Amino acid sequence: AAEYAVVLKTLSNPFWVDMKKGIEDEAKTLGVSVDIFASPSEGDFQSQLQLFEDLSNKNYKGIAFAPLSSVNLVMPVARAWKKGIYLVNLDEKIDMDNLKKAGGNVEAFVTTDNVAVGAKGASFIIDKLGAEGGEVAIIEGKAGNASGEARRNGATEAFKKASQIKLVASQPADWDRIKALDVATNVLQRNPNIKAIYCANDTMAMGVAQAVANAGKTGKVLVVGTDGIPEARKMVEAGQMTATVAQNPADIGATGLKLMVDAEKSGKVIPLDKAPEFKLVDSILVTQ
Ligand SMILES: OC[C@H]1O[C@@H](O)[C@H](O)[C@H](O)[C@@H]1O
Ligand SMILES: [Zn+2]
Repeated sequence: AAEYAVVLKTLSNPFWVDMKKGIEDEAKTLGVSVDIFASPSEGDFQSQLQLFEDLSNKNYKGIAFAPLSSVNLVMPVARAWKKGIYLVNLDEKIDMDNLKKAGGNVEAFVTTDNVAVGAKGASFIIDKLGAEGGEVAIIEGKAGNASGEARRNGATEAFKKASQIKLVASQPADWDRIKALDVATNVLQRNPNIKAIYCANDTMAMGVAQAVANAGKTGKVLVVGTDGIPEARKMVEAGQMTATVAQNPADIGATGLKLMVDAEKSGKVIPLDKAPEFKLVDSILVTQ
């Protein structure tokens, strides 16, 4: 096997496509051989565990990964840490209590500050709704995923500080476009006076926009996404989405690879009771 392996969520989402490119570019800068893989879809928890196990069973020196769920890679990651594989968690926080209970750790975790992402999206909505405020909803990612949970907490905490805002719904749409359209339809049905919906990612935000359109409410219901994927940036320019909190997956990926290579130079994996190296990549609100 090459020196390093990378496990991304799914290349069917531009966020992960850009993270692969960032890693590829960084690999050339560092001089390292990297094999980059991804599961076929967001719901492939089991096959991602198998993918991780297959790479962990090869002799890569390090494996950088973004788990599809907080817990689906706890067991294989613990196993890999025990084998002395230098592990870096990209983007989506593996459940660290669960991992410590399974006897492993990760050298580092590189991600966006996801609480700030949800606070930016909510703060923008609050601003746009102005003095009168109104009812708002959050369309979360997969419940329990650290990335979505942080965005949810950041947005919820911001909305709770603004009394003119009424959070009427907070539901998971599992990073899925179809599911988000369905969840937004139901939310719009139950609370037809809703004025804005923060979505924990662009894949979901796009489907939420279609629900809003079906309801004859485009522009009357703000829709804010997260990631800054190409189609969502286009929708934001065209008024189909109000805004998106853009991330820089290329730098998450490059920075994670660099942390992994750096860790390998130490010659031992991180101790179980040492906090992983932590690095945050900025986000930025993208509006019309
Ligand atoms: O794969 C779904 C999503 O996972 C999150 O952890 C990433 O930060 C991006 O929001 C991505 O779109
Ligand atoms: Zn080899």
